[PDB]
Formats: sequence, structure tokens, C-alpha cells
Amino acid sequence: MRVGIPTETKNNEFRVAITPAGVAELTRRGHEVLIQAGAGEGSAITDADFKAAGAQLVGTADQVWADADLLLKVKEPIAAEYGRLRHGQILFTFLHLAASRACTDALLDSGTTSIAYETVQTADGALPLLAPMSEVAGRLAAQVGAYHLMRTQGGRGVLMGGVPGVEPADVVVIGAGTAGYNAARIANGMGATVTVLDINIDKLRQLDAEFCGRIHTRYSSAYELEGAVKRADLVIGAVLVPGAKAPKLVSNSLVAHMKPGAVLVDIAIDQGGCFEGSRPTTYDHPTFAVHDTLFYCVANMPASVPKTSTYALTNATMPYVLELADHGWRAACRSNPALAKGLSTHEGALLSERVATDLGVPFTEPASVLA
Amino acid sequence: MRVGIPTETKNNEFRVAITPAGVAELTRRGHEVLIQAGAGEGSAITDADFKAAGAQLVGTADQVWADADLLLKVKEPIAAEYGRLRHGQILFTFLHLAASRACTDALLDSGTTSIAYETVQTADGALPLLAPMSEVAGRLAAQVGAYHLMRTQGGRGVLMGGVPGVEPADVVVIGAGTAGYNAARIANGMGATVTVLDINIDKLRQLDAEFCGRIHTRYSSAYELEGAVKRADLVIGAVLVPGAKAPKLVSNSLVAHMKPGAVLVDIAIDQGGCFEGSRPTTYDHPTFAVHDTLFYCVANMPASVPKTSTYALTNATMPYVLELADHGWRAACRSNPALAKGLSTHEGALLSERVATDLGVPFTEPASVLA
Amino acid sequence: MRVGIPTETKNNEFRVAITPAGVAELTRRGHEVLIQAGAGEGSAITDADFKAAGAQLVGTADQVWADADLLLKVKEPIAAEYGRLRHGQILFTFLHLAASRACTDALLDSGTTSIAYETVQTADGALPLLAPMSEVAGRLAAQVGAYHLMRTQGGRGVLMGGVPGVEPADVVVIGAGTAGYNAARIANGMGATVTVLDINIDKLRQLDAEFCGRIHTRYSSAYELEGAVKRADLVIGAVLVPGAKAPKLVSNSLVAHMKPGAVLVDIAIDQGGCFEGSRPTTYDHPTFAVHDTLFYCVANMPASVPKTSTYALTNATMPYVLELADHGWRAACRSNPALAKGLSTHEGALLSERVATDLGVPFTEPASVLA
Amino acid sequence: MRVGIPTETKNNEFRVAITPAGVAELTRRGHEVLIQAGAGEGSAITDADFKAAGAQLVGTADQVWADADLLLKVKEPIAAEYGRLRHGQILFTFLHLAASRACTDALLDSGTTSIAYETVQTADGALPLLAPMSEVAGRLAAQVGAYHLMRTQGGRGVLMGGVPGVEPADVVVIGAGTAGYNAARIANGMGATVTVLDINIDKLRQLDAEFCGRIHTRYSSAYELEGAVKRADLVIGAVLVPGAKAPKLVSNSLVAHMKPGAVLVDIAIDQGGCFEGSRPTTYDHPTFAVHDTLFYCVANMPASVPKTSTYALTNATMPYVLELADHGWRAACRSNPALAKGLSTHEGALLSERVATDLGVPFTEPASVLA
Ligand SMILES: NC(=O)C1=CN([C@@H]2O[C@H](COP(=O)(O)OP(=O)(O)OC[C@H]3O[C@@H](n4cnc5c(N)ncnc54)[C@H](O)[C@@H]3O)[C@@H](O)[C@H]2O)C=CC1
Ligand SMILES: NC(=O)C1=CN([C@@H]2O[C@H](COP(=O)(O)OP(=O)(O)OC[C@H]3O[C@@H](n4cnc5c(N)ncnc54)[C@H](O)[C@@H]3O)[C@@H](O)[C@H]2O)C=CC1
Ligand SMILES: NC(=O)C1=CN([C@@H]2O[C@H](COP(=O)(O)OP(=O)(O)OC[C@H]3O[C@@H](n4cnc5c(N)ncnc54)[C@H](O)[C@@H]3O)[C@@H](O)[C@H]2O)C=CC1
Ligand SMILES: NC(=O)C1=CN([C@@H]2O[C@H](COP(=O)(O)OP(=O)(O)OC[C@H]3O[C@@H](n4cnc5c(N)ncnc54)[C@H](O)[C@@H]3O)[C@@H](O)[C@H]2O)C=CC1
Repeated sequence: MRVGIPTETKNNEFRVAITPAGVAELTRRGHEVLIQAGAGEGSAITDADFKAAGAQLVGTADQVWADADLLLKVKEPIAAEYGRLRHGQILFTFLHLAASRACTDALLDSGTTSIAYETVQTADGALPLLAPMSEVAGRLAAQVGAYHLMRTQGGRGVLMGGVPGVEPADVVVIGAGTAGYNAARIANGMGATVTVLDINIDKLRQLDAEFCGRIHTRYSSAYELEGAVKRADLVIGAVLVPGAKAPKLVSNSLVAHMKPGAVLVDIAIDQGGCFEGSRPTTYDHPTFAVHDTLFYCVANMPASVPKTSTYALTNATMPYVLELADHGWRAACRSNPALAKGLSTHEGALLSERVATDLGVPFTEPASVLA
Repeated sequence: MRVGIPTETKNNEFRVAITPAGVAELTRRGHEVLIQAGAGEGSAITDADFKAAGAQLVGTADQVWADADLLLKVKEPIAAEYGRLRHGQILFTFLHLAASRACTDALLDSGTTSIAYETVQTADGALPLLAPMSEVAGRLAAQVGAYHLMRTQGGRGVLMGGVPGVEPADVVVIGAGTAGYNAARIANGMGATVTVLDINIDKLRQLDAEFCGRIHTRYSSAYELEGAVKRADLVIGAVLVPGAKAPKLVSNSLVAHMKPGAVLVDIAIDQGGCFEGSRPTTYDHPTFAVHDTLFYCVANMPASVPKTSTYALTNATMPYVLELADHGWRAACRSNPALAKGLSTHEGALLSERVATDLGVPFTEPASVLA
Repeated sequence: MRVGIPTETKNNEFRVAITPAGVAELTRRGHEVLIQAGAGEGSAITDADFKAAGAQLVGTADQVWADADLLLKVKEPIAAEYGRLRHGQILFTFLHLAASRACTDALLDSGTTSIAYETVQTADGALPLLAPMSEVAGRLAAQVGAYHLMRTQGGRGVLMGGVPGVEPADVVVIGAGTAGYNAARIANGMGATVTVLDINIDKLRQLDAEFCGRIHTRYSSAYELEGAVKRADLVIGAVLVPGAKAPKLVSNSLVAHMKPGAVLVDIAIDQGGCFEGSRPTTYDHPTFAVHDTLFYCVANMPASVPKTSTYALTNATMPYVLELADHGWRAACRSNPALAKGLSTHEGALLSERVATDLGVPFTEPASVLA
Repeated sequence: MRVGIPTETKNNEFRVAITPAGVAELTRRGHEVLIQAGAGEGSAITDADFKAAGAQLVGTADQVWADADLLLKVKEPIAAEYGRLRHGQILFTFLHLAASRACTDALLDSGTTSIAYETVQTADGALPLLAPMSEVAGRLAAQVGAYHLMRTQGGRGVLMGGVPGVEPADVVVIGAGTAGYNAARIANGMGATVTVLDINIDKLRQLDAEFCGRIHTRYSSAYELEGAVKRADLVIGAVLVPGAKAPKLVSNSLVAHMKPGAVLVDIAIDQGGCFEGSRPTTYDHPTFAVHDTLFYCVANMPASVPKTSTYALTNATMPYVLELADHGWRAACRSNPALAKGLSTHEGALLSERVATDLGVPFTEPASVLA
């Protein structure tokens, strides 16, 4: 089939959904690979690199979208792309539909078949395509939080690790999953005192063992959470219920009681944000004031480190890309339950129960479109 | 005597040279403490906090300077302050004279008595007043280097620590002293691959043992230095010869051979810079381009984390401040050889041999003005 | 000469001042070794073990004391032993004279020559005979503090290390020297959050590097000390000025503000105690109440682990014992400045300036009795 | 329904089965919470704290027991409570029935419905309600073992971690599960040389990886076990077969060959003890002599650290408490197989096969009382 990769268009989005190695393997398998001129430049993959791997370089986005049987992207379609969505095409990308009625409607109205990276899910419950991006975003949260704690950025003016004889920053991570663990690990490595909260005690045990208690763990009761947040210099929101809109765990009322110049990084912004005061920001304007604190709410954090994140992502997605190209969506999803869990839309039907619930929109069973 | 502390005026300088506790101890000893209204605000020390500790709050900088027998500052006098320097007054602050003929001339022409924090030196050869700032600056270099490696900042677009299956950043630290050790430690904590060079093998042996080889050490031969720099995503320049202009270790020719978007942080900029291409930048405009790389050359790095660095600095300086106030410069320096090594100017005479050599200016023996 | 070792008589004192190996080395050098029957039993060294090494086992303490030219002990003479002190005899033991006018007077009135283990001091300033006992006492403070934190012991009822999801104990160590470092290390190993204070920043810098920030370090300002103590579940007092009465750093007023059931272990009790409320306790009755807290003030902590501490002590003391036996006190002290610093009394003259100052008693120069 | 929490009555039992937060959530759900006056005081939860959360404070235990539909406790009913057990009430607490015919009979004769915390078991085989108490007891075993190794407690007189140049204690842990891992981790953190035995090699691999071999692992053959025990200063028994009486792994004959003053802590005492010589002790009298060793056999170890263990326990139990209150035992157990595995008695029927086998008492299938 024809596999198309357009240039990402979200603000400062430097990632691309395929590398030369993936192009070469698709072509080895009898597929036609179409790629918009310039699509890999953010990730230092020249048109010439893609050409040598076997891609057809096309001048415009409209052609990639029109010609592709399988359209591969990194981020969700944005408003200017809603018109490019079409019936009879497979879209494979991060979707975050529980967080956007407008995006969901556009997919449904177009009749396109869409599969979300972030709801592809193996039998152990893991999300193998979200995981590498959660790892990137977690590590970035720590480095971005430390930078914004500087007085010159409007922060409290506290050094992450302190220096001998002087207290370090107090960092609170909400969620001990992939992003939270990665945020905690880097923040701890920068010398901050790190506390991680979760409602899953198993995850806290795992963190306790891995750092031998150097990273503090607190069960996420209302009392522990509020107490930790009030004391924090930096809060990193990293909770998830797979495919769902993030729960609102930190109220604006709580934020009003925080130390002046504290920083809050809402990693969960891609699913709507786990802070009440969150709204999406971009790399051009990443922060805004809430009460006397600074919120950071970038829904495409890994975009700033494309040399790392393009590869991390495609190492994970490629086996799934190959099965979709070889067999088409129905046969691929039929053969792979994990893949099938990423199914989101098809011919105006919404195939995710959690998305349908969060948006208040009718749900149709995926088994129905697969049988 | 009268101990005066004016507001710092260098760009984005949020530190202050004393805290309420130091003010209280000075007043307990019969000293008059004069402080410019607003001087502690960058460090979250209000005029009211200084007042309660015993300070006289004065409206203008000119008064502090005119009235103080001992003038305490954080950074060197800048141009607009040259007219405030006076004969009969002791100035105790960071000076960096080997890096500024203009500052040195101003001190000499004023006839003031000046002692440099950074050349106060104990008999083991350590610089106890520079050390905590070198600790701050080293830790900041890692976090600031990581941030500027982001594509959105003009950098290469590589995450410090990578993620599983994908390479981390390659970090090179030149100098294994206080600043370099701290930069290496934080960069390593962020998951970067860190290589540290020095000409002092003892210092490399210490780093090797502390991290049991996780931080790489290379003797600083031309071959090792050039090779490490060409491979680096981030270079941190942290060399020092006490009180001297920094040696130029990284040529612009070498920089032309580096990877595009690499970042170079010149911590040694306060002493003139150890990179050939270095020139001082400010927190307002911290970076500039050299060839295809980004240089970061801020001479007052600890200013951005004043809640940490004001205290770190004053924990160290205060015992020296108390000796100078109790006994005056001559008797304090007679009693304390370490203090006496900080002696820089007195009545138009330049008292540092290393500074005199570097600037091409007459040297006068400090034992002569202490006899 | 005759080297005598009596049985220790302080409460629960299970240590002994020599082992079979030391006895054998003394006898190899032509010395007569006299040991009280039963002296080694606390340390599991039977009379038969000492006999086989060459010792003369004697039935009574009075004989050991009467016959010995060099008398080796572990702890200071107590009241019932004051009548055994004699002119012409060398006493070599822990003395702690700055803490006991009564002990000092007894030594002075007897005219005996005494050398204190704890003031023997090498040119680097280290106290090589105190050090291994400080190591023992520091490690014990952590384990004894943890035990007394149990509700069943009157303490707050908090587990040292917490468990995943639940806060650990907050431990504050005052003094970053041998005892404090060892207390911090063990407390941290038990999973407590440990903060260590000192006025010597060099020592904090060393702790910071050794644990890469896992043990918190705070410069010991009034503000940091008071704040840390109010938050603490367990406080360990481990400060020292060599040969001096301990400074009083924790007021009873501060103790009144602590959490109910907090535990305070005063390791510095042997030198008078660094807590205002401290008074010496014994292993039989180790604790007492101050306000709503529990104080632990045992002046012979290493006695409880004699299998460890007898050997640790004698590994260190023996080379000094051999010098004193071979050459006598005057020539040994003439040859070894470190040994000479332990000189405490001789023929009614007090030879330590620090002790003399603390007790308000005339000082006589040790160079005078060595000339 | 009515949820009742009486004061614990076992010796020195300071835990309570609910906290204010749990009370508040039960009341939010339409349940009536009854709590005996004083029940939370051991855990520093005042009657006023429980009152503010919504509980009815009742004067006597008899009323709590009579009125409660769901009775929540920490420990098993003791003799003086056997008369309070009633038909038509759900009891949810630690039971340890395989270790007490008398307790089992009382439950059976009363006709009450009982569910054991310690046999609630998820599909991975884990025991999520036992786990936090195993974590507490393991960590306590190390600290309690170290204390009793002191000569002043009748132990060998060896310091847990030794000091430089002198050997540390030799610690042997039997069982590499939750309690054993926690005991090993703390003992290692105190500087002891730790060896852990198990028949499950997977658990030994996990320990080997987590400490990179610093904690020794030995397959639990008769040879390795006997050899390790004879060499040990401290033995910690931490084996379990879920719901079963502990196997007797250390014979009195073996104990006769141990070093004099060795300490044995039998954590498995709650299930009957894994040492042949074990019998339950209390916090009032925790130890007794076997041959020349000291046995410690406290069946309610976490009771001494209630500020830690009350919260650890209730963080785990609460989701199960809520389901029992909302739906009653039959529907809750029907919906939750893990919960259903804790089913122990109902109307005179014993529902645990392992308990019935160990006691030699008839077994009835749980599916029979659930269908
Ligand atoms: N902003 C960005 O650019 C990126 C955002 N993300 C987002 O980061 C978030 C976290 O992702 P992962 O770490 O991979 O998820 P994960 O599933 O590995 O971890 C989520 C954790 O949150 C915990 N949790 C859920 N509800 C909670 C509550 N009410 N209180 C406390 N803890 C709670 C869960 O128990 C779980 O341990 C997701 O929204 C993900 O989409 C991921 C990559 C990039
Ligand atoms: N930009 C800023 O705001 C601040 C800058 N600094 C500066 O950082 C610099 C480093 O200071 P510290 O780490 O405290 O000094 P340090 O004396 O502790 O270490 C300097 C190291 O550089 C090494 N070195 C000297 N010449 C060398 C050569 N040719 N090649 C390789 N290594 C060489 C030395 O052997 C020494 O180990 C100084 O200029 C200091 O003033 C310090 C604080 C703040
Ligand atoms: N109770 C017992 O059985 C034993 C008690 N000790 C005692 O433990 C105490 C500590 O001994 P080491 O650790 O060997 O001494 P050390 O000399 O190694 O360390 C003492 C530390 O206290 C610090 N210090 C002094 N004054 C201070 C102040 N005002 N505030 C904060 N820190 C201050 C010093 O800077 C130094 O780092 C001594 O009194 C020693 O005799 C030692 C062994 C056994
Ligand atoms: N005394 C007290 O206050 C408390 C006692 N406990 C008890 O501690 C004991 C251990 O609990 P957990 O660590 O949670 O259990 P677990 O199931 O996590 O670990 C038990 C380990 O024992 C091993 N084992 C079983 N039979 C063995 C044999 N014959 N030889 C060698 N190893 C063997 C298993 O393979 C397993 O790894 C249980 O009896 C538990 O009820 C728990 C909490 C408090």
C-alpha cells in the first residue's frame, strides 16, 4: 500500500513519524512510501536521506494526505488539517481524543479509520507506544522545572540540588508511572528532594526499592497530596487513566496556598491536564501565571529533543506500522489485540468507551467493526 | 565601624552580601550596619527583615558608599559605580581584576583598599569564598546546558539522559575542580555521558573514586581535549589558575569542527573565559552563536538562584567580615594569612602579583603595606 | 616495666584496655604484664587467654594499681578508684577532665602522671584514639535512637525508614565529624531522612559528596539548627572541641517546642553534653524525660558492643602503649608530639590549657615538664 | 451499614483499623461509623479527630461489637473477646487461624462471617493486605535484632556494622519475600553482612540484582541453611506459605550449636513460628533463652510503630473496606476474587483449605457459601 508521512505542523513540532530505516523496511516489503519535502529536517533527516532509503518526496501536504492508504503522524490532526482527513484512509498517530471534542468530531465527520498510539495496549496493561514519549516528557519535566525555578525566569530562585549547607529544591511528582518515575529520577539526579505520590501502592514499592528510599513515596490521600503540594518548589503532574481525560487533582484554591514563584509542570496536559488551572501552552509561550506560581503546560514536550524522541518513538511504533501496511487495519487488529485497543474511529463510529464517556458521545463496540 | 551593603547593580544580580543573621552579629559586636533600601529583595530579605536585625535602612546607594568604613558587595564595581570608590574605605567583594583593566584602574585611581573574595586562600591552597559560588555555577552549568540543548533553544535537540535504547548527550567538562566536579555530578545525575579533563591527575583520581568510573576522566593533553570537544554535545569550561586570567583552551578553529547545535558554557568567563570565542553575556541575553554552536558566557551565574546562593556565599564570608569589622584590614590581614591573600589594592598600589603580570602593570608587595 | 590492666568498674563497662596480642607484644619486649582476674571476660577474653599470651593474672584491683608502672584503662577513674591513683605511675585511659572537676582534682592530688586517649592528636589535628570510639558511638546512636522511637519505649512510634507510601523518621545530627558522620550513615542506611549540621562547611561538603546529597547538609546557623530540631523525630548531638567541655547547643526551651515522644541522643555527654538538659545516664537506666521528649545520655556507649569496641580501641592504642612502655612517658612524649598532646597531669600540675580554662584552674605548660 | 472499630486489646497494640480519612469516606457513602472511645489514641488519632470525620464515639467495646454489621480490627480476637463474636456480623482483621485452634473454634462456634487480611490474595499470588505489615515487621526485625545483640541486652556484644578494621555482625535471613527483603535491606544499611535464603530462586535473583550482590543469596538446601545459621550473630525467620502454619526450619538441636549470645527473631511467629523453639512473646517481655541464644517472637511487631503502621495498613485495606460496606460480604466477594480468598468462616463452616488441613478440621468450599 501507500504509506504517507506529512510534515508535522503543531507548534515547534520537530519530530517525524518515520526514519530512513523504517522507509527501507516498508519498501523491502512492497510498499510505496510518500513523504512531504522537509518532514524530517527537524529531526536532522534530510530529504536526501529519505530518498536514499526509497521514499517518494512530494512537494505538498495535500498530496501526502490524498494519496496515502496509511497516514503516519506524530501528533493529532489540528484545525488546518481537519479538511485533509478522509474516508478509506488509516490514520496512525497520537490522538488524545478525550481531551478534544473538536478533533474527535473531525475524525468522526470525515469517516476516517483512526488508531491512537496512546491506547495501543498489551495484555499486561502497558502502553508500549506512549511509554517512550512518557520517558522523554518525564525527563524533560525535571530539566524544564529546574530552569523555570531560576529567579531570572520568574521562579522562586532556588537551585535544584542546593549546595553543601543549603537546602535543595523540594520536588513533588504526582503519579509513579512512566513519566513520574522518569521525572523523579532526573530531579533526584539533579540533587532535589523528591516525593512521589500515587494511588497504586505497588508502584510506590517499586520506586522505593529502585532508589532504596532516596526518592520519598507517599500514598496519594487528600491529606498527603495537599501537604506535599504546599511545601513544594516544583510540582510535576504525571497521572493517567489510559485513554481518559486526566482527573483534576490540584485545585486553584490549593495553588493559592503554594510558595510564591513555585513552578507546576503539567505533563498530563495532553489528556486535559491534572491541574484545575491548566491550559495548553506551546514551546513559543510555555508558561503562564496562576496566583503567585508559574504553570508549564506543553502538550508536545518531546518535540524539543527530536534527535532523541523521533528514534525513541519509531523504535516502538515500527513493528505496528509494518503489520498495518502488510495486512490492513482489520486483519492487523484482528491478529493483534494490543493494536486493536488503539482503534478510535471508523466511518463515523467512535470505538473507545472511555473517550465516548468523557465526551458524552455515543459508543460503538470495536468487535462490531472487526467481525 | 560602619559596615555598608548597597544593592547589587550588575544585570539580574539578585544576591546580597549579608543576611539578617550577619547584621545581628555585626550589631552585637558594636558595629553600625547600613543597607540600601531594597538590597535584599532579590533574595527575599525585606527591608523589614534587615531592620529587625539591627540595620539602618538608607534611601540611596551614594550614602551607603560615602558612610561605610567596610563596604560589602557580591560583584565587582561596574562603570556607574567607579565614582563611588573612595580612599579610606575597605571594599570586600568578588573582583576578577585579571579580567578587567578598567575595574583595576578605577580601584587604583580611587586609592581604595580592596580585598577579593576569590583570592582569599587557605594554606592548603583552597579558595573558601570562591568555592560555594563555584558549586552553584557548576550545578547551574549542567541545567542551563541541558536546556540550551533543546531544539527550541537553537541547540542540537538531544535529551541529556536519552531514554532506553537511545543515546544520551555527550558532556565534556574541562577542569576537575569545584565547578567542574559539580557540573559533572549534575550532568551525570541527568543521565548524560560525562567526561572530565584536567592537567592535575590527583583530581581525576578523586573523581574516578567518587563515581567509581561512571564519570570518565581524561588527562588534558591536546589530543584528548581536542578529541573530546569534537564529540561533545555540551562543553563546560571550568578551569582556573587562582587570581589569573583564564587560559584559552578551546580555539575557534576547534569550535568550527564541533557538531552543529552543540552548546558551550564558559564558567571561567568571570576570569576572562577559557574559550577563545568567549565574551561576557548577561541573563537577559545569555547566548550567542560561534560557528554552528551556541556559547553561554554569564559571569554572575549564581545570581539566578539567590535563595540558594546568597546563603551559600554568606555562610562562607561572614567569619571574614567579622574579623575585618572588629580589627580593620591591616590587623585582620596580619592575623589571617588566608585573608591577606585576598588583598588586591591599597592607595594606588596593586597587591596581587598574578593580576599585575596579566594586566602588564606594576606589582607592589603586600608585606610592605602590612609591615 | 610493669604494665597493669585492671577490670573496668564503670556501669556495664564490658571493654578491656588490652588483648592477648598486645600482652604477647609487651612481653616480647621485656615487659611484665599484670591483669586483674576477670578483666577480659566482658569482651570474651578469658583469664586463660591472657595467661597464654604471657600475662600475670592477679586476684585484686589494688595489686594491679600498686604494682603497675604503666596503668592502662578504658574509662576515667571513678570515685571508688580515686584512692588507687598514685604518684610515680603513668595512667593512660579516656579522661574527659573538662567534664569533671572531681576526677581532675583526684588526679592532681594524687600526683599521678596521666595521658588522655581523647587528646592524643596528630599534626593534621585528628584524634586517632578517640576516632574508633566515636565510630562505635555514632553507629550506636542511630540504632539506639531507632529503638527508643518505638511507642513501646515511650517514643513517638515512628519507624526509622517508614514503608512505601508512608513518611520515614526525620533525623537531625549536630556535628559532621567522626561520630556524626557514622550516626548519619547508619540512620540513612535504616532509611531515615537525615540532616547533618556543622559550622565547618568543609565537613558538610565531604558528606555531600560521599552520599551525593542523600544526606542533607545545613550550615549550623541559629535559624537552621532551631528549625531542624523542631522538625526532628530524633536528634543526635555529636559536636566536639578537642579536650573541651561541650558547647550547649540545644536549649531546654527549644526542647519544649519539639514533637512529643522525640528522642535526643547526646553522644557529647562524655564531655558534658551539647544539650542544655543533658545529664549522664547509664546502660541500666539510659533515658529520662525532658518536657515531652526522651533524652539518652550514656557516656560509655561502646561498652555495650565490647567484641567490636575492645578491638577497635586497642588496634589504635597499642602502638602508643608500646612507646610508653619501652621508653617511659617523658621520652615517649619527647619523641612523639601527638602522644605529648594527651598529657593531662603530672605531680599536681594540670597540663591541658583547654581543661584548665573550662574548670577555672591553674594551667602549667607541658613543655616545662618535658624539658 | 454500621461499621464498627473497637479498641485493640492485644498487648501493647497501638494500631487502629481506620483513620479519620476512612471514616469520612464511609460516611460520604451513607454508612454509620461506630468507634470505641480511645481506639485511635495509640496512633495519635484523638476521639475529637474521629468525631470531626463523622464517627459516633461509643463508650464501650460491647456496644461496638453488638451494633456493627462490619467489624474492622487489626489483630485476631483474643480470649476475652470470644464472647463478643456474633452471627450475622462480618469480621475483617488479621486472623492467623492456622496458628490457633482456639481462635478458629471461637469463630466457628459463634457462626460469624470472617475474612482474613492475610489471605486476601490477588491473581499474581501477592497478599496486598499482609504486605505493608510484612514491610514494617521486616524493618523492625533488623533494628530489634541489632539492639538485642548488645551485651547489655544479653546478646553477643557485636555492633551491627562493625567499624573500620573490625568485623560486622553476620546476619542470616530465611525467606526472601516481603519481610525478608525488608529485614535484609535494613540490616545491610546498618552495615551488617547479610545472607538471605529461599527455596524460590527467582526471589534470590531479584535480591541479587537490586543490591548488585551486596546482599548474599543462598539456595535454601539443608547444608546452606545449617551452615549459615551456625555462623550467624542474628537470624531472622521470615518464611511463609500463605494461610498456613509456618514450617519448622531451625531445630533446637541446630540452635544448641550457634554462637553464645546470638539472637533469633522469628517474624513468622504469627503463623506459628519457623523456629522449633519459638513461642509467642509480647512487647512487655519480648525475649527468652534457648540454649545459649536469645529468641524474639513478637506476633504483633508493627504495633510499636503505630504512626507508621496504622497508615500503611489502612492505605491497603480501605478499598476493600469500602466494597464490603457498600455491597456486603457475599456481593463483594463475588465481585472480587482477591477479597473472596480471605474468606475464613461463615455460620460454622471453615472456608480455608490450608487452615482446615493444618488444624485437622473439616473444610467446606467457599464457592458453596457464595453461590
Ligand atoms: N505533555 C506531553 O508532551 C506528554 C504527556 N504524556 C502524558 O503523561 C501522562 C502520564 O503518562 P504515563 O506516565 O505514561 O502513565 P502511566 O500509566 O505509566 O502512569 C500514570 C500513573 O498515574 C497514577 N494515577 C492515576 N490516577 C491517579 C490519582 N487520582 N492520583 C494519583 N495517581 C494516579 C496511576 O496509578 C499510574 O501509576 C499521560 O497523560 C501521558 O499521555 C506523555 C508523553 C508526553
Ligand atoms: N561564571 C560564574 O558566575 C562563576 C565562575 N566561577 C569560575 O569558575 C572557574 C573554576 O573555578 P573552581 O572550579 O572553583 O576552580 P578550582 O581551582 O577548584 O578548579 C580549577 C581546575 O582547573 C584545572 N586547570 C587549570 N589549568 C588547566 C588547563 N590548562 N587544562 C586543564 N585543566 C586546568 C586545575 O588543575 C583545577 O583542577 C573560575 O574561573 C571561577 O572563578 C566560579 C563561580 C561563578
Ligand atoms: N558517649 C560516648 O560513649 C562517646 C562520646 N564521644 C564523643 O562524641 C563527641 C564527638 O566526637 P567526634 O565525632 O570524634 O569529634 P570530631 O572532632 O570528629 O567532630 C566534632 C564536630 O563538631 C563540630 N562542631 C564543633 N562545635 C560546633 C558547634 N558549635 N556547632 C556545630 N558543630 C560544631 C566540629 O566542627 C566537628 O566537625 C565528642 O565529645 C566525643 O568525645 C565519642 C565516643 C564515645
Ligand atoms: N510477627 C509479626 O508481627 C508479623 C509477621 N509477619 C509474617 O512474616 C512472614 C513472612 O511474610 P512475607 O514476607 O509477607 O511472605 P512472602 O510470601 O512475601 O515471603 C515468604 C518467603 O518464604 C519463602 N519460603 C517458604 N517456605 C520456605 C522454606 N521451606 N525454606 C525457605 N524459604 C521458604 C517463600 O519462597 C517466600 O519467598 C509471614 O508469616 C507473615 O504473616 C508479617 C507481618 C507482621
